[PDB]
Amino acid sequence: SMSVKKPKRDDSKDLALCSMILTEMETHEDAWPFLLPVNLKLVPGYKKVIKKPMDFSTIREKLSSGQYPNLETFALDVRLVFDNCETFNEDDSDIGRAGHNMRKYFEKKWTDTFK
Repeated sequence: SMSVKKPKRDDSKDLALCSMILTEMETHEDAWPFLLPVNLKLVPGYKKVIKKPMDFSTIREKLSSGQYPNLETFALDVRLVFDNCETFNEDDSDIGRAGHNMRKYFEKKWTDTFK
C-alpha cells in the first residue's frame, strides 16, 4: 500500500531472458505452426473463431519494440498462441500435438528461468 512496499525483485534481465526463451521456441522443430500469423484469407473459420490471434513473430516484434510492460504480459501472449492452437486443432493432429509439445517446452523454461 502507500509507502509500504515488498522488497524490490531484480527485473533488469527480464527482457533479455524472455528474448532467449523466445529464441529457443523459434528454433524448436515443432515451432512451424506458430512462426507466422495464420493467414486469415486462406484459413476458413480462423478469423471468426479466434478472437485474438497470436504467433511467435508478433511476440518477437512486440518484445523488440517495448510493448510488453512486464514478463507476465509476455507469458500471456505465449500461452495465447497455445490456447488458440487447442481451440482450432484436434489433439490428434500434427499441429495439435505440436502445440502441446511447445506449451510443455515453454512452461519448463519459464519455471527454470524465473521460479
